[PDB]
Amino acid sequence: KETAAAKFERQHMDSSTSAASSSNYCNQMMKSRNLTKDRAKPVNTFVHESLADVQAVCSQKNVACKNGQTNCYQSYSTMSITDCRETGSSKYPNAAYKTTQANKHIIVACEGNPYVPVHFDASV
Repeated sequence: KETAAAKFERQHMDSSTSAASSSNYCNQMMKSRNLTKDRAKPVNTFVHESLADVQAVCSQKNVACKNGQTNCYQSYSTMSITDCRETGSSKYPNAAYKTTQANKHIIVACEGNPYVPVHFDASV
């Protein structure tokens, strides 16, 4: 089965591009990352930074997670991200996603050894 670190890379990492190219980016990526198979994941965020830069956030600002967990870290600088959200009219399997590109700090929960990101908590 998939490890938590590998699942985080598959669902959130997109270092091949510097930002969402078009409004079809989310439809494209949600499908090729396997996030619309048993159902469509309604919300997902992609980070357009190198994997080393995203793993480095686990040694940056330690903050509380949205669920009260204390293993979340906020990046010191902003990062290029793309928010993919299902529209009120998306019907599985024909999942329609709105793509919103932005520059913000990311907040991730880190775990294990090596200490790496395993959950995307939010962005600010």
